Amino acid sequence: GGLERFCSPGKGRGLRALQPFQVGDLLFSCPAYAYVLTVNERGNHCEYCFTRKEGLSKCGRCKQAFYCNVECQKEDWPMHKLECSPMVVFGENWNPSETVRLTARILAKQKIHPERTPSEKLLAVKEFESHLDKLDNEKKDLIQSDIAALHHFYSKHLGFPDNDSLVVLFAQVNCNGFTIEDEELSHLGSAIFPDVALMNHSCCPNVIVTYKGTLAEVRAVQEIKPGEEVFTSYIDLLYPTEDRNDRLRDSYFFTCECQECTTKDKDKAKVEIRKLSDPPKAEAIRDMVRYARNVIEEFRRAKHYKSPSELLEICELSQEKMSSVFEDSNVYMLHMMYQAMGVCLYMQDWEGALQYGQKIIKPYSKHYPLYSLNVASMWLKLGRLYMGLEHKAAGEKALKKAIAIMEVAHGKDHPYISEIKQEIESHLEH
Ligand SMILES: Nc1ncnc2c1ncn2[C@@H]1O[C@H](CSCC[C@H](N)C(=O)O)[C@@H](O)[C@H]1O
Ligand SMILES: [Zn+2]
Ligand SMILES: [Zn+2]
Ligand SMILES: [Zn+2]
Repeated sequence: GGLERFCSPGKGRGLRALQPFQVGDLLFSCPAYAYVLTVNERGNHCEYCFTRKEGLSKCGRCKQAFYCNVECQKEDWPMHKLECSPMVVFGENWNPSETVRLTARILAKQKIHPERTPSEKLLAVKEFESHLDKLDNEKKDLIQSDIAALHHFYSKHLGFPDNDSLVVLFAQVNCNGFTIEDEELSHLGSAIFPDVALMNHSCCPNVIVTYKGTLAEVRAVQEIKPGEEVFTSYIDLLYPTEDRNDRLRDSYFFTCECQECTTKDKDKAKVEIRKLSDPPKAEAIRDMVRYARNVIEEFRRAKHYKSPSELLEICELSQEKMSSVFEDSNVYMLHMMYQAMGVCLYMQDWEGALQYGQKIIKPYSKHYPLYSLNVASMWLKLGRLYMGLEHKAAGEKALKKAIAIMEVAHGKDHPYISEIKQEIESHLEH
């Protein structure tokens, strides 16, 4: 559109604006080059168009793929053929990672479509940065076993290029891949959007990437002047600059140097220390931060095998131990609270979930930017929890605060905004 590919010094390739864009303006949308629905969302969402419905039909062989109707099934078949039969043959042992699943889809799409797609207008998949020189042995070994898994499960319908070519491609996916989220930032699947991948990172982004099914769309969250580069955020903005740049060095191989990262303006309020008699020493804070970043990692591993009680305990005991130094507005406090809310939501313990939600909504607003999907998503969860617990007045308020951010982020007309407005109306009469 009114945009340009250029060389951003120290940032590689980037997107710059040829015209002014106001807050909420659509920069462009980009269709998905390749995409997959997560194993867990099978049945809830159409495998093809990513539409959440309760009346889906399944395949007459695998029974593991679900579609709106015949039309969605035929259109998805070239991609689904890759698994339908292997899911029957390997049955119990069918466990390729979502990266493998996605990479398969890319390789299939390259074979049936060697020419530049309408998804690669400025950046091509084959032009993706790979950072092969910066990868340690661990990552190279992960990639290697990804290749074997792909050979294992996908040999019956795909023809593989040489090993060294797949190494490049897998590195490209880990560096340019997108995850698709729904309203409540729930993980729907993985996808490639080559044109959106062109945008660089700021922890002060001027755009937001949103989704309308399998279509990605990019809207301005700040006034963009002609000549300015267009930035999204690759990461969750809640965390301190060090926690942020730790993730950026490890997954994308750079240190961010935007205004936020250079001045650390919001770092103090994020790691809020309890103001009290005998102010905790720099050593006791350094210890608790390490404990926090540590227990977060512990929890991430635990939530894949531990029971809800065990996970609730982790959240409770860590909250307790951190309480001695950290306020409730502290980011590491919010995290464990947010996790505990996840486990309450799993256990149909709606009242519990709501309490955690109330205790984390305000600090969220202070820590995130004004237009932030995390905030809107939290508002939405609160709105539906309130609304289901007979709190219609607080529910509507929370739902309207969601719409306020989403109108700018998703666009006034987004099917998500229709749903929310419809959830509001379902409780009133006029
Ligand atoms: N704020 C930033 N500072 C430096 N490099 C960045 C950056 N944001 C993104 N990058 C670089 O861009 C990659 C993400 S893909 C973005 C397109 C990329 N600039 C390209 O030339 O193809 C990252 O791996 C990183 O190397
Ligand atoms: Zn469909
Ligand atoms: Zn099938
Ligand atoms: Zn930054």
